[PDB]
Amino acid sequence: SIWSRIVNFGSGWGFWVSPSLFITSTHVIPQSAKEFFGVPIKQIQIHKSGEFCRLRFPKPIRTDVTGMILEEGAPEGTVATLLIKRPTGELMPLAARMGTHATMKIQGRTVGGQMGMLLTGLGTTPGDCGCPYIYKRGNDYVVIGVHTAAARNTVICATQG
Amino acid sequence: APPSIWSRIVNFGSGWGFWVSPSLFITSTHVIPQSAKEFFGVPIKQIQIHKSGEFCRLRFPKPIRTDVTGMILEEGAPEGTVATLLIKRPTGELMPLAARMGTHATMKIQGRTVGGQMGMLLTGSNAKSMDLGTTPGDCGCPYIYKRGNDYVVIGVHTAAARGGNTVICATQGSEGEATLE
Repeated sequence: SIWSRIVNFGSGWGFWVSPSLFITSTHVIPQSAKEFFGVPIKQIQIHKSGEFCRLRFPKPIRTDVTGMILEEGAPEGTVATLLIKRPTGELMPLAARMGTHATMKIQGRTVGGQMGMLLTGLGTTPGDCGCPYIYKRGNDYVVIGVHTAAARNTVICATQG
Repeated sequence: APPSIWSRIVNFGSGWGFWVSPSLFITSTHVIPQSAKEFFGVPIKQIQIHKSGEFCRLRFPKPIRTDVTGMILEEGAPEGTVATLLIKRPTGELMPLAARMGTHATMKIQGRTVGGQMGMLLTGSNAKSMDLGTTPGDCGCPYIYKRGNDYVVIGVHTAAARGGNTVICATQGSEGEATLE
């Protein structure tokens, strides 16, 4: 049911944080779309902070979901989960130890986010960007960013500005 | 894992099992339909039923699933190997759960002697707190890893701790009540 918040989007995926708030990685946005989820793009408040993209819709879209806590990365050392969906239908949760917060240049673009190391040492692939990183803090799920890059165990979670 | 692996996992009794080859099916002993007269259309007395504790292997006298190629079956994996537990749920989900395979040992579970290999799920900090682990109904799903170009199946899901990441993979040759055929 957390999985139902992860939806194919452009060349990756994105995640419904609340009925009106959808997050994704900026580089996967389909650049020739006129609307997202049936809403003309110019009616959506689309904020890009490097590779972290927030789409705020003018009316609720996913009214079946509750609003989830969204934070800017996690404490260093947190074992988060990257919730990968694949176009075969698989739901592949991967633990990742979160590390340093930084602003980097990746393929010439500025990317604010947090590094992680997958605990598989079973990894990420083209098509996976925009999938969410989450962790559990007490009784609360916390979403901390979106998948943006990985070494060909290092992954990069883009985080809000 | 490729779809040709997933299609080998089918419901069986109160859990699941896995077609290793067209004639060879593995599952967890405790999920098997009790008092069944046939499996997959074959009378029980015509099947070679091997049990090693909670690992159960059914060998059929002719090919059943002629669409599958034969896969290497080994008795667990080396300690430290990262495998995938391929979970299917009755709600339709396909959930590959990464697991680091640990020590081979023999457990006593619900009064039964259950040999196998302990594993640690690598899906989150605490798989159970996050609903990213295993649950009743998941037994018999396979643990599989890739060694070079070859997939290797190492056993079947049999048990897991009520919290945290520990899972138990029952293996061929493991300790427990045994039958040769």
